[PDB]
Amino acid sequence: MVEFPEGFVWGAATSGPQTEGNFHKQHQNVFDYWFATEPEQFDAGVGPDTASNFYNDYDHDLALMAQAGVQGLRTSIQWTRLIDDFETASLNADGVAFYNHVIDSMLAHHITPYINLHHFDLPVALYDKYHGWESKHVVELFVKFAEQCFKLFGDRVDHWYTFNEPKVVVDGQYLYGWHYPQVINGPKAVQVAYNMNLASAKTVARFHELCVRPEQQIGIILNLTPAYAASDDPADLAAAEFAELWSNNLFLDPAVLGHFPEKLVERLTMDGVLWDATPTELAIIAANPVDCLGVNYYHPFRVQRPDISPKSLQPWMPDIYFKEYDMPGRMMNVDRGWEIYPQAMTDIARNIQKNYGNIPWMISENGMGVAGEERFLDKQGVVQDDYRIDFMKEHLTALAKGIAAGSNCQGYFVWSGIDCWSWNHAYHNRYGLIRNDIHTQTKTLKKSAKWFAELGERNGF
Amino acid sequence: MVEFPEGFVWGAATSGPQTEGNFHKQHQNVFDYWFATEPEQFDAGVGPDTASNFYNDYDHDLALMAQAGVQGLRTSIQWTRLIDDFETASLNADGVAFYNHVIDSMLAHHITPYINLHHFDLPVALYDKYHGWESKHVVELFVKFAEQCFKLFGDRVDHWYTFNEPKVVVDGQYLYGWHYPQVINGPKAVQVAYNMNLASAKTVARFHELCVRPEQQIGIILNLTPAYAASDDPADLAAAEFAELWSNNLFLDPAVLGHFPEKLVERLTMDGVLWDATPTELAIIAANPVDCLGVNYYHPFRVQRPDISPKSLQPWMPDIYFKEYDMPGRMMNVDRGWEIYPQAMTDIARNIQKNYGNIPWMISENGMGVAGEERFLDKQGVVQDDYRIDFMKEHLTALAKGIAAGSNCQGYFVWSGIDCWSWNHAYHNRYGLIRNDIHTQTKTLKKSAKWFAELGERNGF
Repeated sequence: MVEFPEGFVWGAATSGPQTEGNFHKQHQNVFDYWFATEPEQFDAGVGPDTASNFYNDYDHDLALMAQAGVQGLRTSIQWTRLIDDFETASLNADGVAFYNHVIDSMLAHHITPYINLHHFDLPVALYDKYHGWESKHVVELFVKFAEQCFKLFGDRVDHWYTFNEPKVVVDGQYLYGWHYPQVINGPKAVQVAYNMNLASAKTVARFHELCVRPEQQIGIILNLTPAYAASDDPADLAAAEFAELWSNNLFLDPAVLGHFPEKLVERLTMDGVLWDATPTELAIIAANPVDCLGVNYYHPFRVQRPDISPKSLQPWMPDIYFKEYDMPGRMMNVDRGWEIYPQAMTDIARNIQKNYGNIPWMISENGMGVAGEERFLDKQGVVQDDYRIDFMKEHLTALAKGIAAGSNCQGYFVWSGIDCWSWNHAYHNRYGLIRNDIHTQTKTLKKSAKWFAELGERNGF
Repeated sequence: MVEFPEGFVWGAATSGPQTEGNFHKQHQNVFDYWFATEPEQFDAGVGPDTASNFYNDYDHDLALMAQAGVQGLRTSIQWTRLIDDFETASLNADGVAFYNHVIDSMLAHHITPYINLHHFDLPVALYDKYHGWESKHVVELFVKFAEQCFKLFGDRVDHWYTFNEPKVVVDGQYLYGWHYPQVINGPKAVQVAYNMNLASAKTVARFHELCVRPEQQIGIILNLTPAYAASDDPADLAAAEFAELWSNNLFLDPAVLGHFPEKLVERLTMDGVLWDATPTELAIIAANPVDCLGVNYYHPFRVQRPDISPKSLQPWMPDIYFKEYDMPGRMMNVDRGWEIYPQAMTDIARNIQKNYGNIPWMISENGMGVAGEERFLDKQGVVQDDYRIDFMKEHLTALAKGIAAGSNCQGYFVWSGIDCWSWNHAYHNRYGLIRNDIHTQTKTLKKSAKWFAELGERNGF
């Protein structure tokens, strides 16, 4: 009744830092150091030190995912686990063997590997010495690590991503306190946004110098939630105009089009907060767009005019141009605080089709978190997460309309395969097709797991 | 008519245990303990205790070798002579002065030193306390002894080798009974082959930190005799392949390529006998391959299908995959029991050139042993060893063919310069350019010594 293109990929998504645990990891990333120093900042005091025990139990974990119908799995390689000395990108022998072990086990369980290079997990030592992503030297070090990933694992990994949602690194580390180091500074964030766009682009270049076969593609994962205007009031339309440029075009355009959006750069220049770029850097950015796009979507985003004029003297922030709006009558995931709006899936698909060349793209994240799922265990200990199935049906229906209108979407990756550790929220909200009892690290398919396996065999529902 | 590159090194090869005698040596190596304890295992009851008296006679001995055209002399430093306390690698003063004397005296007689670190001479104490090369602790203590050699003697030694033929130690000590302790255990022999390769690479690493000059080079001496198939029957072809991997690639590949042959480790894994390795160790082996390769060759090896299935119930041995074969019509060194086949010289050169990056290499051993050279003394007491001149001619002619085809061969070292003590065979067979009457320790050049001096002058023959 809803069916999908032949060859469509049914996947699941996570990341290294949210699954592995820190067993025998050489370097701390900012979240590791944050938890070691301020454990009260994490839900129920659970941090990343064990997470979902993937370091020790990867083989049986992937077998569970294979059962739940994961045809492709996307996760991340931790910089802080792979590299011995960051300056040289010398290899940690034990970390190299681990990722070999999980990739080979992925193939052995007939799971296609999708490898992201960075998922919010900057080595804290690089923040201490260079202030992290504010440093173009740190940009270069990232490329030397990416290069090592390609040479070690390129031989059996076809699908790569430079970054998961660099905007969340910019907002998290430099705007809103979400990530350690918790710096609050607009100008710095603007430079970090630039620097990560540049790092992503030099990585693609390096990747294209090292990639052999034509099946080898590299992309970027962005959240493409539209910024819907609260109303037709011109001030509200101007707020959406800027929120769209800042939250989506700031990364979409350089990655796909090769350039930053000109109206944004004009805005940042007038405000005196534009990044330091060089023409050589902008040229690399123009000449190495991504091969494909990963799109994350969970909940829509709406914007009205700001309470006060952006000319008011206040520290510069992108927020001086737009304020979040709560639509009366909205549909709500009440416990999570998120509006439900599958139509954005269709809007996103149209935007890519109309304005971004209909570049090959996938939904690389889509899912629904619920707290206390033990309340829905059946007799045999299987979570009855019909709500999670309803959520996928609604969004997959919206997706299919976008595809039917001609959008070049080639897969759908659920967040998440197994319940995983969600930064400071930890395991408050569960998203997986598979439950993790984190006290014993015992994992069990949910009802959605079976429905998703069946979805892949029918290629529809 | 047969001509050699400009700069070709014409040398001779021995070892410390085969020449020095045990005068004032602090520790027993395994052969020392074996003879003191079962002299009846030794030809004519002759052990290592006097050998060719090189401890006492080194200066005149080297005068004689210079007369024979020895341009470079390869020999070894004995672990059991140099080191006081093995755990510390503290120094025995007499031993330190002894090797300083011989190195200074090589230089004074215009003989280039080529110092090997290990020639079958494990300290018996280290076998009793740790079971020798089975112990990774013994591996580290060897690195300490190597370190001492490099600091004490590296100011006037440019050319070093880690080991002479680890395979003979594996075979002798752990598979076939040739060396005390005469263990006969397949799986231990596998662990020992690994451990010794690991000791070599850790030594190369330690050497490249303590080497200054650019002409200081460290290599390893292997026997690269090809494993010729008895026939083109697929079973015989299969026996030769494993024979090749086991006898040659087991050491040639980690030493030069930085890794063990995939098909061999696949076989050892399947058979349940693979060594215990760590990722960190494997990385040390991958990062520290040799600068040079010393190549020993004496006589060919031919191989046929084993008589019974390798799946038969029997203790694991490499030999379950191959049986030696005698070819009808072979050219024989009848008394010694060895086939003569100089074409193998060309075959080794081709293999190094084609599959091992044409790494700098030398024939580090080639020669012919003959018993009862008294029968061939001329009226002035000079061995008329024309058979040894012929043997060298045939093998140099084949070597020249390998060089002309483009193989990076840089020297030819005769085994031996002076008749030396050949383990359990003691002095039964003589290899020298120079005779030793071992009763009086009186040395006398043979005819082949004169030929060898002309050879070095013409740079050919």
